[PDB]
This record gives sequence, structure tokens and C-alpha cells, in this order.
Amino acid sequence: KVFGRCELAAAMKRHGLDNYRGYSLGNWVCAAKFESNFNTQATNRNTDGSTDYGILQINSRWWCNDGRTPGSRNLCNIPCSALLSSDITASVNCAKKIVSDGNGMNAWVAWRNRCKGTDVQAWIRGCRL
Repeated sequence: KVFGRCELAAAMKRHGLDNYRGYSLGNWVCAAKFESNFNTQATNRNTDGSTDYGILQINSRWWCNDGRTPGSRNLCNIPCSALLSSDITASVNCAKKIVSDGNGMNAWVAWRNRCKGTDVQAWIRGCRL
């Protein structure tokens, strides 16, 4: 499922991401845009073996189980395939555990590189929520 920008922003807000750990909505929307381009089905294979899943590109070595990444830790307790769902609850739920894991949003590389320090608010423009 490809979300629309403001449709994703609605959904994130519902789940509690607006200002969760101190990161306003627009930081989330921006992350999902550049990590996965709003596509739930997005998967990216890393040089180390592991794979990133879904709209928030959660990694298989430490958060979810794919059965194929050596040394995996599965801290969110869930199979990686449930993060490729068109409902985002499971990715949201694992993402609140990642953001509180001592690096803030810095865990997400495309957020770091495209969204940190920017005018993020800009990603809910035109949104009614």
C-alpha cells in the first residue's frame, strides 16, 4: 500500500507519534517519505546481511525476525513480514521502542541525512488533522 502524505500523517497522529520523545509529526512524515517513499512494502537489503522493512525501514538484525540474519536480537518481538502490512500499527509500535533506545531519531539514516535540522513542519502542510 502507497500512502498519500496527509493520509499517513493522520494515521501517525492517531498512533501517538506527534511530539513522541519530542519529535513533532513532521519529523515522522519526513522520515517515511525518504526511507520508503510511503510504500509499506518497501524492503532494502544491507552489505551486512540484514534487511530493512516497511515504511519506517526497521532492521532485521536487531528489531524484528526475518529468519535469515545472522546474530538477530528481535527486540520488537515480531516477525519482519508483519512490518510490510498496509496497516502501520506494528511498524509504529516498534518505532516507539527504537526512538527511545538512546539515539533519538538518529537511528533512521534517511531522517538524519534529509530531515534533521530542516523546517519539518513543512511535511504536514495542507493536512486537516
